[PDB]
Amino acid sequence: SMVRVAINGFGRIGRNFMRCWLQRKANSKLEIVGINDTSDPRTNAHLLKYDSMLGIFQDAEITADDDCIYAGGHAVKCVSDRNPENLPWSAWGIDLVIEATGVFTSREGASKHLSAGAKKVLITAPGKGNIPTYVVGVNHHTYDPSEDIVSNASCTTNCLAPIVKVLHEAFGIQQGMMTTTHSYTGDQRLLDASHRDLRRARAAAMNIVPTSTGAAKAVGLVIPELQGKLNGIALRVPTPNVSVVDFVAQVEKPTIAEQVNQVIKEASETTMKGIIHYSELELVSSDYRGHNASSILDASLTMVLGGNLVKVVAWYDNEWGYSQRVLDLAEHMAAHWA
Amino acid sequence: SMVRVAINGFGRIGRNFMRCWLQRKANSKLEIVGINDTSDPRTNAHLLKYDSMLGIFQDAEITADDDCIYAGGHAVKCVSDRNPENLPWSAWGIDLVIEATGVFTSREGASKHLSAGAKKVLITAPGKGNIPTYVVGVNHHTYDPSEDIVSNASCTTNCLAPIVKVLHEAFGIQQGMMTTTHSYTGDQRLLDASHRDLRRARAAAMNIVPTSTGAAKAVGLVIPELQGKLNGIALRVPTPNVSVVDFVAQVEKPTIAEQVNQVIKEASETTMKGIIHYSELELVSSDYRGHNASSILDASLTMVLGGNLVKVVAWYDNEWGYSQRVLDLAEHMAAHW
Amino acid sequence: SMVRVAINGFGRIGRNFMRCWLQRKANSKLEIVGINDTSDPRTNAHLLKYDSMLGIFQDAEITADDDCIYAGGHAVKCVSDRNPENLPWSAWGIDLVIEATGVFTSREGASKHLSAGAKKVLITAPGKGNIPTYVVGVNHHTYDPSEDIVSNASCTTNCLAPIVKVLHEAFGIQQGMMTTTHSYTGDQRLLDASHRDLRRARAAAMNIVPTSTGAAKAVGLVIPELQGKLNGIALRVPTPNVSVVDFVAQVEKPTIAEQVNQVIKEASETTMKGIIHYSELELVSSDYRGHNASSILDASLTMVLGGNLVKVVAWYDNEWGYSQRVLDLAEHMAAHW
Amino acid sequence: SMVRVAINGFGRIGRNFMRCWLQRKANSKLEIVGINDTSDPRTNAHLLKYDSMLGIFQDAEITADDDCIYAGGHAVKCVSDRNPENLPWSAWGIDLVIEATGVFTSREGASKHLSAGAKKVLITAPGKGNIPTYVVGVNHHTYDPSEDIVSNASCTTNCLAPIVKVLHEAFGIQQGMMTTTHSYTGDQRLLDASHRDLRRARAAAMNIVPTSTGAAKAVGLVIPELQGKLNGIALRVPTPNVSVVDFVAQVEKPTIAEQVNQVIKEASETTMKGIIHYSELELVSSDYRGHNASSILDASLTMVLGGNLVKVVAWYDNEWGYSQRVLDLAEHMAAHWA
Ligand SMILES: NC(=O)c1ccc[n+]([C@@H]2O[C@H](COP(=O)([O-])OP(=O)(O)OC[C@H]3O[C@@H](n4cnc5c(N)ncnc54)[C@H](O)[C@@H]3O)[C@@H](O)[C@H]2O)c1
Ligand SMILES: NC(=O)c1ccc[n+]([C@@H]2O[C@H](COP(=O)([O-])OP(=O)(O)OC[C@H]3O[C@@H](n4cnc5c(N)ncnc54)[C@H](O)[C@@H]3O)[C@@H](O)[C@H]2O)c1
Ligand SMILES: NC(=O)c1ccc[n+]([C@@H]2O[C@H](COP(=O)([O-])OP(=O)(O)OC[C@H]3O[C@@H](n4cnc5c(N)ncnc54)[C@H](O)[C@@H]3O)[C@@H](O)[C@H]2O)c1
Ligand SMILES: NC(=O)c1ccc[n+]([C@@H]2O[C@H](COP(=O)([O-])OP(=O)(O)OC[C@H]3O[C@@H](n4cnc5c(N)ncnc54)[C@H](O)[C@@H]3O)[C@@H](O)[C@H]2O)c1
Repeated sequence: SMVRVAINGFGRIGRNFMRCWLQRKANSKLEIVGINDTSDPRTNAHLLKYDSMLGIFQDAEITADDDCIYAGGHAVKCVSDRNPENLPWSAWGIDLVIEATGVFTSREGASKHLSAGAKKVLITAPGKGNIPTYVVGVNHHTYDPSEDIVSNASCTTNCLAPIVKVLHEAFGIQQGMMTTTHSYTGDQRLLDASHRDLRRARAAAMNIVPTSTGAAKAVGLVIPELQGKLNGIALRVPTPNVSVVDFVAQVEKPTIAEQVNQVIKEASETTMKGIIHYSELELVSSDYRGHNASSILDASLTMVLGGNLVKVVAWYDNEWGYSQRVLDLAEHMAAHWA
Repeated sequence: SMVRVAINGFGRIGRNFMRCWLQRKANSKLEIVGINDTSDPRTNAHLLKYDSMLGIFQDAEITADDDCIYAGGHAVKCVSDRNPENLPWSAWGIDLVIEATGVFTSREGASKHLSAGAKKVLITAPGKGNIPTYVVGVNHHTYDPSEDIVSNASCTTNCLAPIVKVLHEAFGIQQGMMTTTHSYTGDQRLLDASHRDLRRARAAAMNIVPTSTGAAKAVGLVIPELQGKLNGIALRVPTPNVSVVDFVAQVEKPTIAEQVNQVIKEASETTMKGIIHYSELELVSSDYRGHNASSILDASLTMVLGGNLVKVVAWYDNEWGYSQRVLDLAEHMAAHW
Repeated sequence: SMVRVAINGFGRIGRNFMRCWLQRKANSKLEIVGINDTSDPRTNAHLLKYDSMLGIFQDAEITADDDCIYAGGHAVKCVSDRNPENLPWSAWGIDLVIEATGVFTSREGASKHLSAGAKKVLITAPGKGNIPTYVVGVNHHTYDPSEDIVSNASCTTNCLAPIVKVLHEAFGIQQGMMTTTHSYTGDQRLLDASHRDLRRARAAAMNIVPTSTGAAKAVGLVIPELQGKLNGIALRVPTPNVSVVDFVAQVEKPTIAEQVNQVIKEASETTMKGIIHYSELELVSSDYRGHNASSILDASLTMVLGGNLVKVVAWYDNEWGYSQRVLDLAEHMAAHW
Repeated sequence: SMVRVAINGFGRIGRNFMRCWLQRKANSKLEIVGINDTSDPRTNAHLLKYDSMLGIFQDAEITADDDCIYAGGHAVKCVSDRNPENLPWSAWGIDLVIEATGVFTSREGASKHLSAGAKKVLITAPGKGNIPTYVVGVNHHTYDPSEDIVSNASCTTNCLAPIVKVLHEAFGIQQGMMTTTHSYTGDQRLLDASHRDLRRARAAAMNIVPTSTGAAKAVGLVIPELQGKLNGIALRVPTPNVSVVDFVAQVEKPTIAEQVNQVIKEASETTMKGIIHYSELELVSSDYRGHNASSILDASLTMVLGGNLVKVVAWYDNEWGYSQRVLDLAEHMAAHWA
């Protein structure tokens, strides 16, 4: 029967994950039964229903009272405690925690859910220290059922890794540089304010803001042959969702743009179906809102020089497309549960 | 003889105040000697110098070490403690604390700076409970030197009150409604997230966000005859700075637009000089960045119906113009200490 | 028996109207058979389908060739001529032209479609000179079948008029002031550039831009008792769609907020059903995208002072909601042809 | 004595060029004596003074009447005719026309100023057909005084070329890929509307909008050895000014990031002084508003992989920094006038 899931942190990814699940609920081995977050159920039900990015939730009615959120008559219990050791995970029979607060990404932090009584934790971010990292359609079939804490990597990693995997197998990637032009996120400031990163301190909707990203090194964890071969940066720009990666590879087998495109297109129809989408259309970021693929290759931006320098460009919905992946990873753990 | 000032909360208002003071430093009875804020001096020196709104600070070099910010060789001591009772105000000889955190606006909260040793507190926001409230050019000459905690009201109140005072004296305001179309502030969320106010919870740069404001009631505290006669709302919109108030008054003496304009123009040249500016130009918000006035009356938007229903519209730089007024209030307290 | 419609100007309103019609196509007495626009059918089919505001059109497939757009197998003929006298309206048997270019709003301009052979014109904007003006749910039942050129007013007028009509009938409006805080439109510039209006010349997504509006005077054309009693302004702000009107009325019968709210709620359930929606929710602009009502009253912002000064605030999707009303006006003309 | 200049097209670049000149007026061999534009002098004086990006012009008073704009008592004559053959260039003794309309970039278009009586034209954009192209600090000393029509290339080309020139000379560029994350410009639409380019048709302040750029191929015109070796794209994003280029080169001489940085820094102090600025600061786009350099290298984003794959990142103020270059090219033509 059902794997009982709790969401810790009812943020952009927490609530996108909940909306993904509510739309895939008839096929699922998961049942979302609890939420912990720093605010109350009435606030959270309001935000779950009224989303500036996704619009008004249509499929089912959403209400709340002092201790539950109700979404189509399914009652989701709510609690509010910043310290996960205190959570009622044993009492609610929680099997799997979706860890989406952004502050419990190390094994020591995420373990406190295990102390509270949960059996497994899926971190919706890169892990700190050695937490196994999975990207669906790249390495998720290597999942080991005895693992109690996993990571679903970052949005950028989920866009980049499948593309790198297709190219590496067809051409042999020797080295690779990435830049993601990425929507701002809640980690940045609305107006100039203190932050650990002096660039992220700056008014996010007024600026182009460079920042580091672990996505390119993290690709080497999910494609171990490429460990150390990729590097990259991010530019945060004044859009609220939808991001784009630009990837430039030095490859071994000499090629041209038409063949790079053909190889990706062929993978998008077969081995990476549902993960990579191949687009020949002349679209912009708003058109990819709500797209279910991890990466949408923009085929007419592909270019190659001298045989060996290859550039591809791919879109991703960093909230929604990532949340669909978290749900897929979760369903996969549910189907291989021990 | 210099009044020693500490800034508590080195945010948009705290740092705007500091820049205002650094530019008026030769005339001043204040000396900023300390800052308390939740982050460190290097971060704060970087933010003081590199401002998305004001630009790069030009006049003087700004550096920092582990415990000071240096702004043109003037050393400003820094500490970092969330609880103001712990602050070293007696040890630094602090006379006046500029309370700019947004979280110590009641008397009980602001009094903790007095417990820590400061002699007076100027809150950069409306006071909760009865804290005397001053708007420079409206009632600051009623300031009483024995008051230990005061409020400089909100940016919106500083824009609205002087205009109300001029109109009330010329025409007799019986009732009035305000809407401010206001730049977003740090109090709102960048992307939809939890907040006390369900509207402020929503992505600030993507939405028009209505929200309540006490600015219209607060005008009744600084013009006591109008207590209970005014009300209003705010609309937060996707600009980072510069705001506009739209005020509709029911007045006693019948009038027309040209006369309403003339009365405010006259006050802008005499009693409200430096507080109200009168503009006949067709300008937009970005042209008011850095403006020193509390209100800039946009004269061609003035309209009157039926003699008695009067609408005026006025701009304000909610960060800079307000901070100039905090500095003026502070210099006034300094002069009457 | 179908009324054959051509769209002149396939802009934001033209394409919103087309999408509105494609979704209400089974109930309709209209058939859209032609489009004239300054660009070509492939470009226009791409823009019809891929909309930054409405999203990707889902219901039906949309394709194009050199001379038609196809939307669910329905073929819409396309031509491209700036001068409406040259248009092939007799050759296409056009009954009704939806005039959405923004440049043929006088009778002389709109009459050129009649010269070209159309039998009637519905202008998607206020008329210049005396063109009969209709607001659905306020005066559309006064439409006279012999009129050959009509106006559906502006988005702001469609939001304001129904609320004014309800309030006037319950309390007696003596005078009223409006400000609309309005999304930018294609009429403004992306970056500072030449324009007839020096304010609209300025970068629209960086500024609050005041501008005049005839919406408040135009309410007097559709509620003739209020002619000359209303005035207002607009503030354009950096959102791409969804607008809000703030209306302050001086009324004859003394009242309070709860009663003003109740009267509008009651009208929203009966006489203004589908035209005014009454909302008690704490929502922001992006939540009103796609709303079908002409006005959405935001009930908790309602305030009253002194019995007689009443403020209400109402939302409108200026592209979609307005286009639903153009379609309703058109269906009404169709039913009375 | 003075070269008499007219500005055709009083747009973002036309008015930025005018403000650059008003601030460098005491040193100059140019005198701006006329403007042609599609609107009137009162509108244009208003826009010259009140700028959403540059702020209120401070140095001098600016007024207008029916036929002049006055800027500090200097009277600039104004006319308004879309067709440059009709312009009064002989009657005003115009030597040099700054062609900033964006619509007269071919030799046939720009020549009509010569028919009207001007002696030379400087196009503030890439030329169409063979118009000599100059980038100050890369090839402007090759200027030939007998040329009657020239191009000052694009903003992106002025940022990229000097950097490519420094790298090519130190490491030998074999191939190179560029992406510019670029502020929107007046060429894009405010809300979705018809455009020759289906991506630029889309609401510029709401979208990330890919688009082609000739900047990378144009580098091969100013550095002829690299002709055919560079390619690239642009992403337009919702900021109104300030842009960033990300350049990834395959080089011949193996290197590391510290040495790439050192070479650029050394050029910024010597041969490219005033053209390339080397920044070690953690800044964002708004901080580079008004910067006079063509390219500001963001040194801590530099990275190298495998010796031969080099990535650098540089900022530019696409309006102001480009306009300073146009003024420099003009002053250079003035000092070598025939
Ligand atoms: N584009 C994206 O937004 C994106 C994509 C992929 C991964 N991620 C990652 O997902 C995680 C969450 O990101 P987000 O964008 O939802 O941020 P967010 O700030 O919207 O969500 C964080 C939520 O957790 C709550 N929270 C914080 N501390 C808590 C605690 N101690 N206990 C309970 N709740 C707490 C916050 O109030 C908020 O509701 C981060 O790790 C982020 O790196 C984000
Ligand atoms: N337009 C405006 O921004 C504006 C105008 C007028 C008045 N105000 C008022 O000024 C005050 C601050 O506004 P802001 O816009 O500067 O906010 P902000 O968040 O930018 O500034 C608050 C600063 O204080 C710090 N802080 C928070 N808690 C603290 C504590 N316990 N101890 C020390 N520092 C702490 C924050 O880290 C930040 O540096 C508020 O009362 C606000 O309502 C703001
Ligand atoms: N919020 C709104 O957008 C809104 C709301 C209500 C009413 N309106 C009114 O609707 C009308 C159009 O507004 P819009 O926002 O759709 O503008 P828009 O610029 O998007 O649309 C105008 C369309 O007509 C085309 N056009 C221009 N001249 C033409 C000609 N001579 N012949 C054929 N086509 C021509 C343009 O190329 C464009 O496709 C205006 O009268 C406007 O005031 C707009
Ligand atoms: N970032 C930038 O803005 C940038 C940087 C480098 C180069 N450029 C290039 O500079 C040129 C102008 O760009 P811009 O951003 O100033 O655009 P813009 O639209 O602001 O300026 C064009 C000006 O010329 C006017 N105009 C158009 N046709 C005309 C005609 N036939 N006669 C007279 N005036 C006419 C327009 O009204 C406008 O004032 C373009 O060629 C552009 O590619 C732009």
